[PDB]
Amino acid sequence: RKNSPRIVQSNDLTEAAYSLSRDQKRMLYLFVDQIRKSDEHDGICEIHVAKYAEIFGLTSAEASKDIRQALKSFAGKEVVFYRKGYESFPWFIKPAHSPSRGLYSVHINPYLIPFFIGLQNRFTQFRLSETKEITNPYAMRLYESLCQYRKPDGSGIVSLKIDWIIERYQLPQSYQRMPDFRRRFLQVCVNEINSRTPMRLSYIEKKKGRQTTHIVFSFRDITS
DNA sequence: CCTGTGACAAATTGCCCTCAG
DNA sequence: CTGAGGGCAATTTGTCACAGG
Ligand SMILES: [Mg+2]
Repeated sequence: RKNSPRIVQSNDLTEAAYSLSRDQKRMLYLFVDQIRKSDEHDGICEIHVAKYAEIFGLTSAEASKDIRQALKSFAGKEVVFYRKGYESFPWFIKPAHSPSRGLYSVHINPYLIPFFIGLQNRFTQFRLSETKEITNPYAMRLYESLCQYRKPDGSGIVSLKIDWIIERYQLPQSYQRMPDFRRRFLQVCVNEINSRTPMRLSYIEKKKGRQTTHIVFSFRDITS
C-alpha cells in the first residue's frame, strides 16, 4: 500500500524529449533514488539484480536479461531539455559493468545532477508502487505528468496540447494522424493506467474547427 | 480536408530450459 | 542454489490502404 519508495523529480525531467523502454524507465526511477541521497556529488549508481527481481516481482534470470539489454540500449540515447530553450544531453558517459556476480555499476552524466535536485516548490512526486504494473512506456509518461498537477487531496484537472504530447513523449510519426492516435495511444494509455493504478481517469477532446488540438485530462484518487 | 476499421509487419511480453561456478 | 546465457508462442504495437464523411 505504501512500502514502495516515493520518487521526486524536478518538473524539468517530466517535460523532456526522450525514448526509453518500460525497462529502462524502471531503472531510471531507481537511479535518481540513490542520487537523491548525497551531500557535492557524482553519479555512480549501483543496480543489484536480486533487489530488482524483488521490487518488480521478476525471476532472477529474467531480471538480469531485462537489466542486461536495457543497459546496452542506452548507447546513443539522448534527452532534450527546454526553456524558450533547447539542450541535448547523453544519459550515460561510460558503459555500465559488473565487478562481481549480480552487481551493475552505471556512470550517470554529472551535468544532469542539477536537474534531479533542481529547485524546490517546482517538481513532481509519486509513490513507486503506483507505476509498477504499467507495461507501455508512454502510459508511464502520462502518469508522471498527471501527477505534476495532482493537488493534495489526490485529484486534478489539466489540458495538454496534442502537438506537445507528441514532441515531449517522442511518439511515432504514424500518430500525427489522428484516428491512429485514438487506437494506439490514448484509448490504450488511459485504459492501462485506470486499471493498474489507484486513479480514475476520463478525458474529453478540444476541437478547434476541423481539428482536435488539446486533451482535457481530469482525474481523482480511486479512494473516492 | 476529417473520421473508424481490416490486415500485414515488426516489436514486445512473460514463459521454459541449459550450463558455470 | 544464483544468475549470464538461448530460445519460444502469444499478445500488443506501428503502418497504411480503403470507405464514408
Ligand atoms: Mg523480458
